[PDB]
Amino acid sequence: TARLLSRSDWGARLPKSVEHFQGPAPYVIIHHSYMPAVCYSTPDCMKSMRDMQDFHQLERGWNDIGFSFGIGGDGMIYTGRGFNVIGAHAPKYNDKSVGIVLIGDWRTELPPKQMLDAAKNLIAFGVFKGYIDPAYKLLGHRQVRDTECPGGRLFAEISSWPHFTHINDTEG
Ligand code: NA
Ligand SMILES: [Zn+2]
Repeated sequence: TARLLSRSDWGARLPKSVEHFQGPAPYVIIHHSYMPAVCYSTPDCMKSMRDMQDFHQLERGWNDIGFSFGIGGDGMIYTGRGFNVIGAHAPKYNDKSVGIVLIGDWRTELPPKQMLDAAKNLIAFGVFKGYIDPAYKLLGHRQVRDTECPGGRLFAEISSWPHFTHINDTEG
């Protein structure tokens, strides 16, 4: 069922400015939104994308929604900054990652399968198109900053995905 929806599809405001990075992204960073909560209908998930964009641009002074892509509980994928655009989601990785937010609070609940499938399909499509390195490393936000994101339950889930790794597997 899953589709990639454009920025115009969810009624996004324009970015203030767009900065690019070059070549395939060597990292994929997974997030949860926490608030907004899980969205089951496409109207609610489009509103949730606008709510995050509004928080980021109009409360935090950012150029755009900080994420590359969002995933709704409708099983749809929502274009954020998109591929090869510098994000504002993961310090030290914003110019070398795809930042994917699974809308909701995933501290204790597992996202519904359609969200997990959509995230994996987005990554697979990014590798197919050459936007994501075929040897990408998969991380949760909590591995690169002092945060709970993407929630303990979703963290345990992504720990079972292909390409998951720990930064401290390499010494030095
Ligand atoms: Na920004
Ligand atoms: Zn995060």
